[PDB]
Amino acid sequence: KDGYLVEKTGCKKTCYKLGENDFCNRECKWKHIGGSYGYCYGFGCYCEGLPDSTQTWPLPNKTC
Repeated sequence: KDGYLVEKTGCKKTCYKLGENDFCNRECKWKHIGGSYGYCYGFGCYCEGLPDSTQTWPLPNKTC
């Protein structure tokens, strides 16, 4: 259960803070709450612990 965060257009969310990136925690802790771990990895928001039911990048076959 590990994916990235999407956006209105579906574009991921690059960040300038690797590791425990609160900015990613507050952004990941938005829709749904099943998520348990939200940190950045590779200059990108990454959430871990949320089932596919939640929203996560890459979005469906339709890119951003």
